[PDB]
Amino acid sequence: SHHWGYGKHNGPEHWHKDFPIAKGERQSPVDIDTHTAKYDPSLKPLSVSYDQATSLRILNNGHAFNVEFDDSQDKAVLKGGPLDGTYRLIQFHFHWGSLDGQGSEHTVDKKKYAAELHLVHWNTKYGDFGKAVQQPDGLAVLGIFLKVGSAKPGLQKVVDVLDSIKTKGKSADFTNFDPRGLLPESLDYWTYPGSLTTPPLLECVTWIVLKEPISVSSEQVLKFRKLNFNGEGEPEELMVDNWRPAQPLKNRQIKASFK
Ligand SMILES: O=C(O)c1ccccc1O
Ligand SMILES: [Zn+2]
Repeated sequence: SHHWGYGKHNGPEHWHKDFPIAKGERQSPVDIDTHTAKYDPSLKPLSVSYDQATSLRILNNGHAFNVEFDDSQDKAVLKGGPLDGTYRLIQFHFHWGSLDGQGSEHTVDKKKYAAELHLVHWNTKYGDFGKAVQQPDGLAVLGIFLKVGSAKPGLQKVVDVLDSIKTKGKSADFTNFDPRGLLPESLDYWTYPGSLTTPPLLECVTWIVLKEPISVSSEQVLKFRKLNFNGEGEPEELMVDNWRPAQPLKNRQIKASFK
C-alpha cells in the first residue's frame, strides 16, 4: 500500500496529496538567509532547564528514531528566548543524509549540514501534546545542526543503542539520557513561526534554531545510516535522507538573538 516517506514515490513532493497543509503558509523547514534575518534586541536568552529530564525509551518509527521523555511534570523545559510561558520536552529525533553534504532540514545561506537534531516541546498552558498541536503557539522545537568532525561524547549512548532498534516498530528502554550533552557551547539562535516537518505538518511550532552546530564523528553518523525504514522480515531499506527540503518563507520574518 501507500504510505508517506522519503522515497521516489512517497517523498516530500507527494505529501500534499495526503496532507494538504503541506502547501500552507507556515511550513517548515526554511532556508535561513543570514542577511535577511533581523537582530531583535527584545528577544531573551534561551532558558534550557534539563537537569531533571527523565528519558524513557527509544523508538524506530519507520521515519527516524525518537528518544521519549516523561512529560507529566515540568522536568525538562524550555523558557525564555522568543517564548511566553513554559514548554515541556516530549521527545527528540534527528534528520540525516546518505552523505555528509546533506541531511539537515533548515539550511543557512543555502548550506546543508550533515544532520539536524529536533528537541520537541509543548506549551504547558494546553495541558497535553495533542491539544497543543491544535494551537498556533502549541509547540517549540529547538533545532541544532550537526557537522562531521570530532565526536560528540554525549551522543554516543544514542549511537550504541541503535543496533537494538534497527527496524520499524522496535523500541528499547533508554533511561537516564541527558540531553544537555547534545547542546553546543552557544545558545544564540534564529527564530520564526513554522510547522512540524513530517506529516501531519501541523503549523504549531515556534522554531528556535541554534547558530552554532555540534560536531559529531563520521562513525557516529555512519551508525545512523545503518538503521532501516522497513520492518523486520521485510527487504532492507536504509534509513537515510529522511529530511524535508526548504519550503517557501511566504509572509514570515526570521529574527536573530545575536548580531
Ligand atoms: O517534528 C515533527 O515533524 C513531528 C511530527 C509528528 C509528531 C511530532 C513531531 O515532533
Ligand atoms: Zn524533525
